[PDB]
Amino acid sequence: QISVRGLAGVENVTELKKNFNRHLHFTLVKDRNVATPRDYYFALAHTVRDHLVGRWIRTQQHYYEKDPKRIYYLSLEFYMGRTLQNTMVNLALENACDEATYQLGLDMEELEEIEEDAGLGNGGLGRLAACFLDSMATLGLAAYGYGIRYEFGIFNQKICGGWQMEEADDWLRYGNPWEKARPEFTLPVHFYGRVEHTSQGAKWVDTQVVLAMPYDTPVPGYRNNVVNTMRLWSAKAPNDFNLGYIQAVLDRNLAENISRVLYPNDNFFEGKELRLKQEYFVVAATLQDIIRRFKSSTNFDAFPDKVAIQLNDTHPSLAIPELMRVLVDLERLDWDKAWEVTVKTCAYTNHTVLPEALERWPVHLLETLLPRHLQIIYEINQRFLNRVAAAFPGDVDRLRRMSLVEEGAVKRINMAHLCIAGSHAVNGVARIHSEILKKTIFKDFYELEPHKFQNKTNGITPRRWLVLCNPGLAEIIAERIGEEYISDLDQLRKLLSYVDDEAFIRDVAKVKQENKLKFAAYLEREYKVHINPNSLFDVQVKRIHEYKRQLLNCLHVITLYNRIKKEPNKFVVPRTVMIGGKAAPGYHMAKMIIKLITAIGDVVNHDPVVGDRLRVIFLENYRVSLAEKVIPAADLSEQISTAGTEASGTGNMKFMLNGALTIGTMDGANVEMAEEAGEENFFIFGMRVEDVDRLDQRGYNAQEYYDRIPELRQIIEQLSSGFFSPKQPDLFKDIVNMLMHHDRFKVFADYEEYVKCQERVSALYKNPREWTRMVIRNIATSGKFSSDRTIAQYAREIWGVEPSRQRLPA
Amino acid sequence: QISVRGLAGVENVTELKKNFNRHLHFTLVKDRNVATPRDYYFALAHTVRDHLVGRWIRTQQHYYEKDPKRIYYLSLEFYMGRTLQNTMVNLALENACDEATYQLGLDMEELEEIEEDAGLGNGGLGRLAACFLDSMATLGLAAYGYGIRYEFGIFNQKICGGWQMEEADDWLRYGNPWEKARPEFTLPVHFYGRVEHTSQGAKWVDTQVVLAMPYDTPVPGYRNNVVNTMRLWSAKAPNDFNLGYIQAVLDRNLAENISRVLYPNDNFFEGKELRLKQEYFVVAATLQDIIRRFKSSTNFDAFPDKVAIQLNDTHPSLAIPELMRVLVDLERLDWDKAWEVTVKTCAYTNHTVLPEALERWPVHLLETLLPRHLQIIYEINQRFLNRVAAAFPGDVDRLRRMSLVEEGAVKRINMAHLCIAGSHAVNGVARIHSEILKKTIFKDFYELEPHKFQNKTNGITPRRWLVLCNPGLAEIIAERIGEEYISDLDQLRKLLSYVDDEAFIRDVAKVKQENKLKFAAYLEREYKVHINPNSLFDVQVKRIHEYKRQLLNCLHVITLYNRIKKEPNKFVVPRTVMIGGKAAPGYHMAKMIIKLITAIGDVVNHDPVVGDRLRVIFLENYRVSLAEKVIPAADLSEQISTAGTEASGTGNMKFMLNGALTIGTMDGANVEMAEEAGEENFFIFGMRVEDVDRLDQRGYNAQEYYDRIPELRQIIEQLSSGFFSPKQPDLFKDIVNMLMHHDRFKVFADYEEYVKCQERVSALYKNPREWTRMVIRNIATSGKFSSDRTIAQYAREIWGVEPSRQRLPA
Ligand SMILES: OC[C@H]1O[C@@H](NC(=S)N/N=C/c2cccc(Br)c2)[C@H](O)[C@@H](O)[C@@H]1O
Ligand SMILES: OC[C@H]1O[C@@H](NC(=S)N/N=C/c2cccc(Br)c2)[C@H](O)[C@@H](O)[C@@H]1O
Ligand SMILES: OC[C@H]1O[C@@H](NC(=S)N/N=C/c2cccc(Br)c2)[C@H](O)[C@@H](O)[C@@H]1O
Ligand SMILES: OC[C@H]1O[C@@H](NC(=S)N/N=C/c2cccc(Br)c2)[C@H](O)[C@@H](O)[C@@H]1O
Repeated sequence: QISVRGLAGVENVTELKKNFNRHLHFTLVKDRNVATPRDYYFALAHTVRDHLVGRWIRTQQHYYEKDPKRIYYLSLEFYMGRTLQNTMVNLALENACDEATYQLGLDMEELEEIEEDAGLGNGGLGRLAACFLDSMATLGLAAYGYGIRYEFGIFNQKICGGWQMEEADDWLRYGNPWEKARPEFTLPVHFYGRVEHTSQGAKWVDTQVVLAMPYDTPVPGYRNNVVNTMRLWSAKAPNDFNLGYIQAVLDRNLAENISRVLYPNDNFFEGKELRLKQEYFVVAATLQDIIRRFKSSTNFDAFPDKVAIQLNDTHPSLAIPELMRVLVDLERLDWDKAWEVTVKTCAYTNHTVLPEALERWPVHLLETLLPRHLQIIYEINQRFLNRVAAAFPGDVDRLRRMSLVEEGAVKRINMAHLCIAGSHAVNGVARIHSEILKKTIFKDFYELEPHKFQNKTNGITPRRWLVLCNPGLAEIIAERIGEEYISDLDQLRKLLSYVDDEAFIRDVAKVKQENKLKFAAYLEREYKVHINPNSLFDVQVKRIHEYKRQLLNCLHVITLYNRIKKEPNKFVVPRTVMIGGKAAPGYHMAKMIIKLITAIGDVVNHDPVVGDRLRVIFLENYRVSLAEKVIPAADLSEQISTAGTEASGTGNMKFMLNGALTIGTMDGANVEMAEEAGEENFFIFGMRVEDVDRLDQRGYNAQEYYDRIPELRQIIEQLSSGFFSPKQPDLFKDIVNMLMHHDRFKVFADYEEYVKCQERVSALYKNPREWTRMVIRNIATSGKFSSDRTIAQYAREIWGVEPSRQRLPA
Repeated sequence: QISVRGLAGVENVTELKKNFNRHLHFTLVKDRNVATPRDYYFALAHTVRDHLVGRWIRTQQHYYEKDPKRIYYLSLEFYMGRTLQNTMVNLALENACDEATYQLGLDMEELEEIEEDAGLGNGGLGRLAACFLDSMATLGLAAYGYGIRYEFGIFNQKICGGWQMEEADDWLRYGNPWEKARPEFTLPVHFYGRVEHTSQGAKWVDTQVVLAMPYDTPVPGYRNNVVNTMRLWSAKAPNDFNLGYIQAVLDRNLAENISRVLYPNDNFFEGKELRLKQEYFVVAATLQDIIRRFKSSTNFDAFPDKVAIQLNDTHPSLAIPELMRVLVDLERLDWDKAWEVTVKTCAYTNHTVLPEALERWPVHLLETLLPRHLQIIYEINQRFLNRVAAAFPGDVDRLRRMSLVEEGAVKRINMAHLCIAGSHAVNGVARIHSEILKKTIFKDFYELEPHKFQNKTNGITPRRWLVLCNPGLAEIIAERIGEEYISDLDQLRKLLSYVDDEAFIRDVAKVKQENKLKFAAYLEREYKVHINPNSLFDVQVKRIHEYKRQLLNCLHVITLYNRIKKEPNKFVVPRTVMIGGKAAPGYHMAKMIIKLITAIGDVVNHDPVVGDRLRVIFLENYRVSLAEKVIPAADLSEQISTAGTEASGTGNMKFMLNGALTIGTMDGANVEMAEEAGEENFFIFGMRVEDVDRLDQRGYNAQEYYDRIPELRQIIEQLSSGFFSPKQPDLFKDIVNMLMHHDRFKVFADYEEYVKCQERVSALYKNPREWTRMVIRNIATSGKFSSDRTIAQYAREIWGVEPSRQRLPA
């Protein structure tokens, strides 16, 4: 059908058809009379993955032969989504499989909807890891993703009576064709026990053993025949475990609970023992695998030349004392040499500045669970603090501020301080975020070691986030500038010379309209909801948090509603306002916000006077597969975090690439996006970081805004009186209370300027040609935000390796 | 190499080789440089199972077309063992695969040793189910085995310091190639709740739901292209289960524990709730599957013409009230019609007379777990007791004796009484066992309904138990009489005309010697134990129980030892005495017996005066795969249960078929074996059932034997004084106490006659030619004990179906 999806040759289609039927028969044990769509999906999945094996075996063979420096990306989250379409794309098989399935009498898109998301992450941090793996393979890097194979990923969100309900994400129910169990590489991990001191150093004894069983998943590069590995560990009890008899067998569950479920808290910290076990489990198993592979290349001086370990936030921070443990206790290196090796091997990426999101483990937990690691941490702290003392003599408060050990009610280890001490590089994820680290939360560490601190602005993969999810847009671009931009996104700049091209303008606008039509149909079919596809699609999708200010969006929505009821026969640009995202199960306020959104929809969507001019939809169960649908259909991207709170954002980049305009604050990567497109092509509003600081010194008084803005006053009184909750009049008292008295994120302070800026959006949308030309200027400048650029920067400035766009032989 | 293993054609070997390499590459993701023997086994397993698919799909297709009466064999145990070699045999692929693997540079026998036993049973009852499935497929019956997919089967037995240790049998660790998950046929099973009465009958409400997920395993007939199904249910939690959040996900384990582990008690009863849940789980899921299949053929009158349900002991006895429940409550049939349907559908096989092995469930358990089923049981009891009252007016004690409800300390349901009431046929498993049922434990029921009571003498499959495990013997037989006996074992009679054939005698004796050489080498290699292959192989293998009298064997061993120390320079026929079997984890006495055996070995095997004339070996971890090795190597089969206690035995039949002679009592199937071979060709000793009865009336006094047999006295005093336990002098006080004062099984009463009869064994073994001629007379008469005969009798006399040896098209 379309060019970018590859060739549909005669021998290929024929071969795919026969292998499809082979798998349906031999692998699935079905015939065409009993098979359901699910069987058909599986036959296809097996037919496609067969094409990976040769490339996978020789890629791994190649790294053994050439022995390059290895990159290990350690994360507790890999938010992969679906794998079938992504594999076809990177292997140039999409059109061939479309044809083969068509000829078999099947619709391939229908089959793709059957695959479950691999939802092994929460949000931005997890999806970043997924985009990164794709870019690392596309760039020919010898990279491995290491993590945990959670039996249950992020929960499926059901909305019941306007309230979020959680249900288990049993994603392995039907089996996962995209994994290969490797029980032969099972490794032991130790917990509890005690430390014995002898003539020849410390020994960790009387431990409980849990087994780590690896599952390998292939990561194909873009049309370069490179297939990298993501290795996920699963927890297994050893066979003498607890070994009245029945109970001993049943208690095996305890050990295997380590890998059972993903913790659904993002940007918040909970000191639970099970979570600490997960963190150590992944670190301990991964490091033995690393060392094993290194020895199969005595001399650990060369270790940092052959190994890089990237820590995705502080979650795998135990890698630092664990590497020390192995080097000191098991390999018998002296402390100083072990430490030199550790520091040069490790690097740390920070993903937030929110205080409550920082990991500070109680000392008594580490004491019981990991007694040797606590000892090593104390020793690291001592030697680090002596360095501080020597650089800043007499500065006693600096010493307590920089200590890895935090004194107080309970003693805690600050895992972020550990990471900075034990890494040769520390980076933030957007320029403003990286500067904030140097100036505020890690100021003391920056003064001690300025050379460690870097920026690596986030990116998204243009394969999943353009080619895969928006084929129409990828095709009209390809027609004009060719296909090379897919793995070199800077080439999109060449589209600037098409901003006055009338055919292109018409094509860009047509692609959007078709995406909107397709999505409006999806909503009617799978969710029985009616929307006007002519309206402006105003979308905010991301995890529910107070700092992301879904509430500010709510206030705007209520303003438009109130203005309509005021002047019903006045003209307004119609909108479909879509908000989606999951709330963390214990986050009460976030759950109330979801309830508010649905409650506004109940009033707005059934007011006859409004008509189809305003619609408020809550998008249930937001996740990667839903993002791939809603993002290409959006006109307006809401990126309205309070300045200084969103480290980067990546959602923002997805919308930019897919032809939506952005309303947002000067926060995280928004700053760099506006800088790339030109501020005139962006809807910037609200306080900058400096304005926020000024307001804090002075003291934020919400009352002041309530007193001076009558439209804001009206909204508050409607919330309070029960306008949006007639049966439960005081349902939203908590939200009003928080807004009026306890608002950390200054919702009222940006209200006026936000509503105003939203009027300017409406104004531009009235002029289709001028809307579309600004869109073209956004897409054309989105090249910087490809994760290929990000990864090339990591490679050169942190890991010390050269990316390569060269093909491996097929 | 040998004829019975099929043809090794040029196109077959070539095709097998290429499919092997395809699987190693595409399925296992390996090349020949990284593959281990385990990978090679898996490539082979996949290559072989590919040959089943076509036959499996068309067999099942055929039953849908022709719609024959369906047989459902319900068991909580299926002791399958290994599957690779059995599949090759039934598909005539053995020689072809041997050649293909040889040419690939691999030894197939080495690869076969890699497969784990499917140990989903305890002993005789579980192995009977496995032999039965094989015979049902070989005989063209539309039969299904239904059971539970235990995650952990029977434990692996380790011997430590002479003591049994148990470890988890993690048989699914590397994955099972012989199963196909069928998550699309998942069914709900209900527990707990309460009964509501309405205008339109009772309703079972407020239940907890557990999901049952089926796994299908293929059961290939012998060279007839028939492939039947064994469907095993796995327990899964529903997705809203318990749905703080983390714990709700972790508590899913509770539901899934239902299918976690096989209960390791045989011939003993433990009233544990988890065991009751297993029994209902398999029954409830199986019956919905049965009814579903029946409706896909309103009119339940035809139900018994299209369905037979065989209950393997009382473990799936809940099928009776469950069928009633569905018919009465859900389909709205009247009680009397529902009951008529139930009775004509069900049949019950009894496997023991030991009182402590009978299932008697406390009423309060059924009350809480299955409230509706208790109600139905009471109603069944009432209507049954009215029938008894009417047939035997005024006989009030008969009424309490026959009641399904047992009064006392706790009220119990006698599940055996339930089975007899709700089945059209009740059968024992050997002629003497079936007579004992009619005369003693079920006498009252036999008087009420004599027509229900039948015999079905047990059998063993000659495929696994001759062709597979003893190819050498199968070949020398085939040379003389052809191959047709494999599926018609009565043909072995033709061997009688070869009893004076000098070539045959030499061949029979040679096969045995090679089996003994092979096994003696196995012991040295895998267990570092040295034995003389020239000695008589005296073997007792079976689960450890007091009724099986491993202790009597022990006493004989000690007698031989003491006689040697008495007259060291006298000649005695050398023996290797091998005893093996697992003890139930909570059975203290059985564990002491194992300890005794090893303790005798410690003394005997290191006495220089004994030399290699006497050796006592405990065979660790006895199981199906070990049986396939030790049985063809045995000269003497020990079948020495106290008369009236072993319902049938099947081990006995295995030894008969493979060229060992039998020392045993007139118990279970021994009676019929001796009858077939002629009593002169059997070593019969000891009390018959009648003698046991006489002794009980009189009162068994062990002291009397101790007083009058000096050799017995010596043994007891050695046990007591600490001769066999120097460091722990009183270690065996319990055993001596039990023998002297509390022996239910009258070990002393058979001692004299046993020792005497053992002298006669030694005498015959001194004459190789005459030993071998008697052996030939045993093998030649073992035809009756094929499970093909047993199953044909079930088919005609219970199920009402005709067996067929006709081939399905290939
Ligand atoms: O879903 C069924 C099962 O599939 C198995 N895969 C097996 S046998 N071969 N894969 C081969 C293969 C080939 C290419 C790519 C990948 Br990616 C895997 C996995 O080991 C199981 O964990 C899984 O449950
Ligand atoms: O860099 C990628 C993205 O990372 C996100 N960080 C996230 S999801 N941290 N989660 C932290 C977290 C997760 C689980 C538990 C705990 Br305790 C903290 C940032 O908020 C985005 O601005 C950024 O674009
Ligand atoms: O061991 C790996 C996995 O294999 C799978 N088998 C699959 S995908 N095809 N089988 C096809 C097939 C064909 C012929 C016979 C049989 Br018998 C199965 C099972 O569903 C899993 O439970 C198991 O863990
Ligand atoms: O018919 C086959 C064989 O069956 C055996 N019965 C067995 S294993 N019953 N197990 C009963 C049992 C099992 C588990 C729990 C409980 Br509570 C009882 C007989 O003992 C043999 O004589 C006979 O040859």
